[PDB]
Amino acid sequence: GVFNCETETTSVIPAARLFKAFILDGDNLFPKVAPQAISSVENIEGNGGPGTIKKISFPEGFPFKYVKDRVDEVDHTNFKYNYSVIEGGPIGDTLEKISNEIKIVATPDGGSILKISNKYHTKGDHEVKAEQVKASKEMGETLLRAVESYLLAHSDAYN
Amino acid sequence: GVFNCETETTSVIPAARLFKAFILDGDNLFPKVAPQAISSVENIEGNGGPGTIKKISFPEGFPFKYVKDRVDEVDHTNFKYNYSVIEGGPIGDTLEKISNEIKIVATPDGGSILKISNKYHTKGDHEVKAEQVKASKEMGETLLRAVESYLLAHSDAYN
Repeated sequence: GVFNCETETTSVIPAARLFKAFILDGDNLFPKVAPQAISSVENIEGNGGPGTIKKISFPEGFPFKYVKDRVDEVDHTNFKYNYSVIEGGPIGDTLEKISNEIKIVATPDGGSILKISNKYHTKGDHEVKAEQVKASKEMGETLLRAVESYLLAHSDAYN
Repeated sequence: GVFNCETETTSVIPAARLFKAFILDGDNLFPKVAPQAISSVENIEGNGGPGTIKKISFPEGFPFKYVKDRVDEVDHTNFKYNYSVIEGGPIGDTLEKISNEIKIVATPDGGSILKISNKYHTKGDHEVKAEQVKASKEMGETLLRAVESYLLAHSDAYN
């Protein structure tokens, strides 16, 4: 089966700056601002460009040890990041892939919204494990607020 | 905000027949085959086509007493049914409307798949209540299963 979840999350950070921090410098910023949630991010294969395989490791005690993501597209004009979750994390049993899109959209007040899509490919009639979707929502919200807080404390970062 | 959920549900019933029974005659069938889920369905306006407002009443002890749904489109050839939840049920507090799109498609084995999209309009930063998503999905499954069982017991119905 295929299950698709599209969400919107508000940020007080301007879209261009948040895109630079959260997407373009995520590999460096995530372990820095949320070290208790992200142990490391490393390139397994490639540069950061389309096709690149990246391994994200999590601290001991978390439900998963690591995940491997494949970078699919990075659109700097439209602040859009497409990637696939292809190994580790929730991949296994009846889940083969998660195809993700993150689009950071400016709002009239000068902040932004993260428009996020998660497309799950499950085996046949099986449904997405609801508590993985929930945990995924929580991990992403934690990273976002940690990035926000860092940016608000460091006005010179990602100008 | 806007939240969108897209699911796929397998049915053993051929697409044309499932559309006839589950969509086109649901008002009649649901209270008869699933009285534990649906108490009644009544047209407040129209007779089932676009613009029709229907009141769906639930059994005693359900979280909600009723919902009002507006029929948006009904495609008899492509087996599409679009409708919106506009009053009662989860509508209130931070949720204004749920816009639903159902598409029934044939599968090679002679059965069908229901492709279902639910778009929630929430107030500002507020999230869609996860328990409403579970409840909506569980309701759909229950009704589909009741209609399936009825159709398999009555081979002359909607054929």
